[PDB]
Amino acid sequence: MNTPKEEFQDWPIVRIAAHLPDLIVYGHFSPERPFMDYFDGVLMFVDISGFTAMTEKFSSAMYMDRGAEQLVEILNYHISAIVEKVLIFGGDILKFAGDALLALWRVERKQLKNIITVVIKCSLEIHGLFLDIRVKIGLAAGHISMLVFGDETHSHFLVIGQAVDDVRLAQNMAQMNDVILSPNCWQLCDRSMIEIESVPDQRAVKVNFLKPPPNFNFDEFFTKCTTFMHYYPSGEHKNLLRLACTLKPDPELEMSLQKYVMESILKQIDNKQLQGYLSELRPVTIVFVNLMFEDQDKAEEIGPAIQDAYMHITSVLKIFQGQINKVFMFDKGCSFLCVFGFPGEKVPDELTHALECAMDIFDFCSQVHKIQTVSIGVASGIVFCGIVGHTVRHEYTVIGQKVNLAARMMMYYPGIVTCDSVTYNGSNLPAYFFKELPKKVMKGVADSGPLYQYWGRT
Amino acid sequence: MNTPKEEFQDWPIVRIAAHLPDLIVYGHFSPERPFMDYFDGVLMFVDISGFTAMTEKFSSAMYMDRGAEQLVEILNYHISAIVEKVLIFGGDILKFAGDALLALWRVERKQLKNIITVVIKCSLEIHGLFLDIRVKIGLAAGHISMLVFGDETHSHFLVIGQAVDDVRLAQNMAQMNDVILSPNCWQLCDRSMIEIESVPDQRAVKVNFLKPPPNFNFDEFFTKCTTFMHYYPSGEHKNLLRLACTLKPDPELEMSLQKYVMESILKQIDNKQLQGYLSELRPVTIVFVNLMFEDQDKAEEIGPAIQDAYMHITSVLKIFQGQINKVFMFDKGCSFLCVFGFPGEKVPDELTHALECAMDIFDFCSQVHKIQTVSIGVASGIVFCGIVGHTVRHEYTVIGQKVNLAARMMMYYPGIVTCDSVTYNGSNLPAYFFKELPKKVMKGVADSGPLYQYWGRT
Amino acid sequence: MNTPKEEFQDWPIVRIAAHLPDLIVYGHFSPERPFMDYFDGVLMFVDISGFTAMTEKFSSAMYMDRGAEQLVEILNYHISAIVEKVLIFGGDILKFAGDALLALWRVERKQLKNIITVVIKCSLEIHGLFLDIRVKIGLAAGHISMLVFGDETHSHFLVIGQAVDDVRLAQNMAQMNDVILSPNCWQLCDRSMIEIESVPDQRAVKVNFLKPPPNFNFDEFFTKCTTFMHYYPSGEHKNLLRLACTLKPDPELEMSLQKYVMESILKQIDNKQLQGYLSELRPVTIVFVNLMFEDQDKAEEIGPAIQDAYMHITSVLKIFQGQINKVFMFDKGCSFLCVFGFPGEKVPDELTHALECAMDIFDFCSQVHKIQTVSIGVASGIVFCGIVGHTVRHEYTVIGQKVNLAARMMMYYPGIVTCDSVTYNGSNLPAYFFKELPKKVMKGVADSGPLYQYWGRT
Ligand SMILES: [Ca+2]
Ligand SMILES: [Ca+2]
Ligand SMILES: [Ca+2]
Ligand SMILES: [Cl-]
Ligand SMILES: [Cl-]
Ligand SMILES: [Cl-]
Repeated sequence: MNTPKEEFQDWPIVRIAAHLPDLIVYGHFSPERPFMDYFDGVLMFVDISGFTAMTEKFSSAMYMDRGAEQLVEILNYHISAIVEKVLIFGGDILKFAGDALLALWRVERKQLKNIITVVIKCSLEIHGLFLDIRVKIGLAAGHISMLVFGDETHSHFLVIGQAVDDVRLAQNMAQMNDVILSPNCWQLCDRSMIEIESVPDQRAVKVNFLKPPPNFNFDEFFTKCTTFMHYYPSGEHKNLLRLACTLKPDPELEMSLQKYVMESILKQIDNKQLQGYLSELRPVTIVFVNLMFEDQDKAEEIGPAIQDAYMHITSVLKIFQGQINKVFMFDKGCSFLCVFGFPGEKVPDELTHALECAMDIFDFCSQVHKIQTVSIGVASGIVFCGIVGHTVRHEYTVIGQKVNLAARMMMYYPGIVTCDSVTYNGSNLPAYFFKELPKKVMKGVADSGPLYQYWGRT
Repeated sequence: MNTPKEEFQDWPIVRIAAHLPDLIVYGHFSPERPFMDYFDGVLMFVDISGFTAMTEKFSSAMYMDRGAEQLVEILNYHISAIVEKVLIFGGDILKFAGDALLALWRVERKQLKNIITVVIKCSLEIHGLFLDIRVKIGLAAGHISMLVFGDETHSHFLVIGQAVDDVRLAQNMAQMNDVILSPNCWQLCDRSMIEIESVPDQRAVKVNFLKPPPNFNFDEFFTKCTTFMHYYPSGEHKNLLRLACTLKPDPELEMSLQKYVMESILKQIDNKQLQGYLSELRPVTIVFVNLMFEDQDKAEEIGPAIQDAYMHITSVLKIFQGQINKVFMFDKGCSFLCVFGFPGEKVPDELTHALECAMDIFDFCSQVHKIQTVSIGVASGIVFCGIVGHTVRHEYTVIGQKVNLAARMMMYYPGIVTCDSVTYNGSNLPAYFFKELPKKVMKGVADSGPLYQYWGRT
Repeated sequence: MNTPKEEFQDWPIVRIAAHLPDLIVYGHFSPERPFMDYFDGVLMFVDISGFTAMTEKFSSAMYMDRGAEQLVEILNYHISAIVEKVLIFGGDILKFAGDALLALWRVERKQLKNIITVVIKCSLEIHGLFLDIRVKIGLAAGHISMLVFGDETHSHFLVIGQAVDDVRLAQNMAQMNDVILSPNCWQLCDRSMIEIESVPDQRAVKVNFLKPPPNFNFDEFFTKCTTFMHYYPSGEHKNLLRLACTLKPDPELEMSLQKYVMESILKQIDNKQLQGYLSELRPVTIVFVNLMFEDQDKAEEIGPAIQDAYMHITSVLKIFQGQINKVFMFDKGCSFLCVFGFPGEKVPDELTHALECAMDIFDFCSQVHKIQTVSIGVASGIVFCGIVGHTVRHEYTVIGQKVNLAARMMMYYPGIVTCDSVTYNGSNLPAYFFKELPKKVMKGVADSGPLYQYWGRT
């Protein structure tokens, strides 16, 4: 009696789960919104510098209109290698944002010290792998909260707390090629093994190298650590990068998971649209919304408010034809990266709509109870839109100088709605709806032409 | 000199052969129509209860318009596992009809007893594998005839005879989870090994278990049995589920095989249409045609008549824009499951056309010589249309409460054309073309609203 | 720590490189045009007789409109097997033209004798593999030049010299199933091992068999030969047919390589169009342009002129909506196989345009300096268009009786523009723009109806 080859089945649930971390795939929590969970772990925030520049170069004529295709190919080739290291070292990739990603090692408190060693080693091997591109890595460790928010058909999650703020601070300090530990990470780690240098004006520290003691064997140490890793592929599945590759059809589970994924990606998963379609360099408008709270580390304070804001944001975006691409803690608060002009959401009046949408969101969110300040940055231009990451773990994202510009506007001009000149000039709105603003020198930004506040009708 | 990896070639002929049993793939018989062949074998008829209900639930809002996708995924996940067992145990899947399939073990007469043991074991392992779904299995054994019928561009086959009637009777008696043997099967089997209980008012019997004798080893027994299995994958191809996976391009053979497959499936095979396209939950009209004969077991009596009827059915369907989905022996006769509204055959007046087509077919077939009675049931609603089965053996089929309703109408209201209320109400035809009928309690049917006879113009 | 399966990545650069020989993929030469390189090698020219006939038969009704699909499947099944032998024996397939291909073994001069043995053995194994189809093979050896020509967005290459003329002469003499050596090949080969018969009126010779000496072992001999093969897959990659299967994303390299591939193929590579789309049997017009030079073996004489002609040809084709399918040395000169009506280049007035384009090209090229004679043959009909070869090495090409007719017209009627009757009759041009020509008996051609010179306006 034969025992024939059992071919890999790439069921739709498996393709869906590629777009999500184990934190959600195997999370099985309440459908109530908001939902909050608390745990500890080590976070790794990995940034590839230079793709933003590259994006602008891939619109040039030398790319012969295959710029999007070339950009995603060279990006994924690099990012995939990083994704594999994170996964082999036992991490869960939580989210991709442009050419960066955030990974988590969730463990019990007693195991943070040893897991920190594992992550540092991971980081050094990644810093290893890496012709104009640098890798910067920030690490943090401690208490983490998760929030899930959304409505009956859409779900989103985010992580919150001091470790989340710390990992992003650590990463902003990294010079090209550094691995930086948060103060708390340094404080919890196995200092007898990890050799650091101080960072000026900073309690965070830079990793120089591992200094293992005499009888230390990393493979044996790693194996002990896998005891604590719930989803590490093992035994018969030790040849797989993710346990999620073995997920089996389950309509309840798939209904729950699909709510995290955008409709155009589900179309592609369901072989109702060609893959090529989602890799594009297209003119869009970014609307980058920031909500600042009294205490951005206290999930049960901020969770209700994010949900409240999300309910209004989503209904307004539906009307003005925009979409939430990503949400994360960023700029002392919760940020929504929204996009006008994604697959199948073209219009004329896109610019006007992005501006009217932004004002509406600003007025509403300004009044929701624990929101201290709202800031919104609007910028328009050619940006890369596509699926970034590894075959087994990837997400739809946007990369482009205008994406960064909108984020920087929202941070340097708090408490108002701002726009760039392309949006100002392009919009059908009268000039006295706007105010020309003082030019601020902005981190990471060369020369935006004039910037404007969208004052609205008075 | 290298000996490089020889990658699997999924030639078009191989993809075609996935839609057909070895009985046709390796049959090499005359292109003359009708063509009849005679042999012996054991038949297995496997039914998954509950998908029909599920279908109705997958149109609900909780499925967020991915109902078709979810339904086919969960169906195929289960059915594929059954298909693999049948194939590993040496059977040929002849046909899929909704969430059921029919499998054949064709052997010489002297080998029926031993092969019956093999099939029972197969059945018990399948009953094994199987959250609202039961598996019912009927087995029969004996003489079988095959008919091939069609025209210069389309071919169809069916099996006929007492064993075919018996396997369907056996399966209608199975309580959830039973394996039932036909009287003749019980009479030919190795009774010293097979422990049964009687079935009330019935000569068919229920399998309780296998009671192997002392030195009996199933693997060695199975291996002896493979001597008689012409196409069992072996040697270098023992890792494959079907020998058909090795078929090589042959234009003569492919011309012959493609005639069994519908044009929209050939389009997909030829990568001229996205796969997603054929899995749908769409409103259609089922026209379920039954031809009753004096003796439905005598192929050479009935074969000419089925061909005659097919020639007219197909020309009328072409005019009224319908398609034959499936043909089989069912309801004391030969049944054609026809569909109005399949990929690319949308229209308005679909309902009217289905009714005029049904009348035309009724008048013509009523006059063909050995056809004793014609019955036709017409029902309209949302039904699942798609490819069901395993990667290596699958077919296009329809599942839905309206499919069952049309079959039951055709059986409970013989000798006339009947329709449901959706069709009555929806049609552009005057009310006095119809007659409102007495409500009959029907096996498997809750509450069809009113039913009607399509009387026609008088 | 796991070491998980590293799945084959079929990056776009890899898919591009399938369409090109190692001579270009790993060539890294100047982007200047024309560019010329010089080396030595052995050439193999392999022709499958009979597909041209088959093409005409695959338009018949028995193919039920899947003629293109069937033709490409049966063609590729045969051609793929030849491609694998060439590759396993260490050759580089340079180009496909219809049902023929040209392969190169590039080596240093001292190694030609031994490599000739390898190629003969290859040829005999191929003649081995080969229901109406014969394989004819011609071999040549010696000095070879390569020319690359084109503009900022398109590139083409060709090989030139006596060995290139010889391999095509050798192949025209081969009777069904022969392997023929050029005079120079015979002169350089290891005559103590290769047993030949003379060919009447010819210095070229026919291979009867290999006569190895006593201690000769072909595997050991082949292994010694692999020392000289730069790109032979080895070690960890010994299971691959081409080293190109391992190419890694590199935007510079991909920009350079894509210029050789037509836009509709890049569309398919980029998953922006279904694969089925490019296999077609469609009515087109072939415009077969031949440039004759004083000395067609002297690349530095002829290279500038081919570039000059290409610059004008391409701009005129752009205007009249044609495309260069292929360029090669053929008919005592450089030939351009151009096509009117390829994917997405339909029009009415196609025939007129092909004729006005041909005249324009004739007038211009007639005046470029070292071009002695221009001849152009125009023929219209149903031809097969599609990707021919092996998964790892394949190209877009055209096969059809009208392709051959246009080539034969251009050779038998030199120095003028000629057209067939379909084109004459179909064109919107007045009859006195043409002259009816004397019927010539033409090699490989049954009965073209009348042929015409396109005289133009006087
Ligand atoms: Ca970045
Ligand atoms: Ca059923
Ligand atoms: Ca040829
Ligand atoms: Cl997050
Ligand atoms: Cl049947
Ligand atoms: Cl060439």
